[PDB]
Parts: sequence; structure tokens; C-alpha cells
Amino acid sequence: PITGLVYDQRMMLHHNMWDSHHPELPQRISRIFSRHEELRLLSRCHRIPARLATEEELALCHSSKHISIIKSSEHMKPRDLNRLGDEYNSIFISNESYTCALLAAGSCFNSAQAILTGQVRNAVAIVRPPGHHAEKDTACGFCFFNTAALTARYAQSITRESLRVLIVDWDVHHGNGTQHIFEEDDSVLYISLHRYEDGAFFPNSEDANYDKVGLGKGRGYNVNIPWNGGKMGDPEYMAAFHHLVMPIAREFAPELVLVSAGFDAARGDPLGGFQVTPEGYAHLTHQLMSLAAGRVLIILEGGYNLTSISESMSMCTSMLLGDSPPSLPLKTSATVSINNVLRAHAPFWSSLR
Ligand SMILES: O=C(/C=C/c1cccc(S(=O)(=O)Nc2ccccc2)c1)NO
Ligand SMILES: [K+]
Ligand SMILES: [K+]
Ligand SMILES: [Zn+2]
Repeated sequence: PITGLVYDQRMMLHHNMWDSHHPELPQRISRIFSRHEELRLLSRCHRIPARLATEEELALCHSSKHISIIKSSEHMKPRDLNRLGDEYNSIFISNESYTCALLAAGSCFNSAQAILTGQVRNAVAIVRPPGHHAEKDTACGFCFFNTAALTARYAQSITRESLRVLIVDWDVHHGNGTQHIFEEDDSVLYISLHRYEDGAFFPNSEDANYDKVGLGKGRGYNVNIPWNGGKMGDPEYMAAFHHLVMPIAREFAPELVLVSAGFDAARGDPLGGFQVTPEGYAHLTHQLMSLAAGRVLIILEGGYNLTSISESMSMCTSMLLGDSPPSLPLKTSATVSINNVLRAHAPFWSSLR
């Protein structure tokens, strides 16, 4: 049983030239990687090489127009870069942004391929910029291309089109891009837990509410678990996994699990405002490992306290490597959310009835 790991310092080149203290920092990935070295986890993993995604691979989820515009940013002068970034919701662009986004995607493709061919049992991808806010035709929320979504389609492209992929998004923000990309699809089950606040939390859309359950043949295959009015932490995420995530996932019976693993729900995060502990993330990881014969790929999304994300993601890797899970009342607000979701998805999943 081997765990893969992919990391490439080249992905640090993506930077904000107007605000060098923007929280989506280059050192996000180098700090996580360093903590793996310190904990002697890195030597326990198989190093999976990073690669660039091809434009053909990008087209699995994105428009030719969107790909061309971001591709052209590589040669833009600062004026062009500034103005272009500004056309999007919460995006900064440097001349290295395109290449880094390509590396993030290709890294996850290589990891998915290594899992599916059986070279490794599971894997972690320490990548940036993040992806789950990226839409078919636009960049958003620090994201250019939707790495997790592209990875699911890539997985299908090297196995069979109907390969059942589960995406669990525990980043504190709703993955609007991933929801929309798979909204009419029953081969990819999207489950997101996110701070919602009646739509007041980024990305500020009611698309993230629990009553959005998918469209057409994808009805039932989109599960939003929205948190309102409360500093959620380990008890809340454990309860959601017990009543919602794991029952639905077991009925779906995925053949591959992708985790959009942002760590901005972590205690100490400057943007999330939640308090999930590294032990919390470990227990979430360990539960997901009981799915898909252990075929789990953990993909870095957000997370902005450098110490918090380093500790949290390293803990996940420790779980994937087979280490024993560390040891850990429910906020009533969380119970209301979980009940709203159970009511919304009972029509589709018998395990919830
Ligand atoms: O982590 C993210 C994205 C975060 C994000 C995107 C847009 C806006 C915000 S904000 O409301 O917390 N404000 C902010 C903070 C720092 C830089 C830019 C915006 C946060 N997605 O997974
Ligand atoms: K999420
Ligand atoms: K779906
Ligand atoms: Zn986030």
C-alpha cells in the first residue's frame, strides 16, 4: 500500500504584484511540503512528477475562449494583467499564472492516473492556484481552471466515461465551479460543506443552498451542506459526515474519491472563521478511505493560515499512509442545516430514509 505525493516549487511563481500580502501566497505549498519533510512523511511517499495539462485536457471542462484569454496572460504587460484580473471576481494575474494553473491540473492528472493504474493506493496533491471556483467560461476566487473537475473528467477519459467519481469539497467556501460543471451529471457526485450565511459568504450565491440538488439526470447528485450562524468545527463536520456524506457516498459507491481539500475551515484561518482541527481533518480523511477501495486523491484548494494548513494537510497524508487516527455538543444551527439537507435528499437516497 503506497501513498503518492506531488509538489513542484514552480507553482510558487504565481504571485500578486500589487498586493504581495494577498493571502493566496506562494509559500502556501512550500510550507505544507516543508512540514511533510519535518514530520518525515515525505520519504514515506512515492514522489509523483508534476506536468503541464494540455490545452486539449483543459477543454474537458473549459471553453476555448476562456483557455485562450488566460493563456495570453503569459505575455501581458502589467497594465494588461491588472485590467484583466479586474474583469473577474477576486482574481490576480502575473505572467506565471497560466503555467502554474497548468501544473496544478497536470499534477492531479498524474496522481489520478497513478491511483487508477494501481501504482499507488491514494495520493496528495500540494498545488496552487486553487480551482473549485473556476467555471467553464471564467476565472473566479483565486482560481483559473477547475483542477478537481478536470481531474474527474481525466479519470473518466483513461477508464470509462461512466466511471463514478465522488468529489468531496470540504474547503470552507462553496465550489461553485464544480457544482455547475457537473450539475446535470450523475457520474460525478458533488458533495460540498461550506459556510453559507444565507448567501452572505463568498462566493455569495444561493446556488450554494441545500435545495440545489442537481438538474436533469443529475437530480440528486449535487449535495450542498450549508452552515449558518455558528463557528463550526470538528463536532459539526463529524455529524455531517455521519448523517449525510458517508451514507450518500456508500450508496453512490464511487470508484474514485477526489477531495477538494481547502483548509480554510481550519482553526486559525484568517478568512474562514471556523475551527476544524488537524485531528478533525484526519478523521474526515480516514472515513473517506473506506470508500472506493481506498482510491482517494486529496487536492489542495484554499487555506490561508500557513501553520494551520501545513499541520492539517500533513495529518491527512499521515492518514493516507495508514497511521492510526488521533483522538478528538453539536451546535443546534448545524443540526438545522443537516436536517434541511436530509429533507432535500431523502427523495433520492434511500440510506437517508
Ligand atoms: O478560499 C477561497 C477563496 C477565497 C475568497 C475569495 C474572494 C473573496 C474572499 S474574502 O470575502 O474573505 N475577502 C478577501 C480577502 C483577501 C483577499 C481578497 C479578498 C475570499 N476559495 O476556496
Ligand atoms: K466546500
Ligand atoms: K453532479
Ligand atoms: Zn476556500
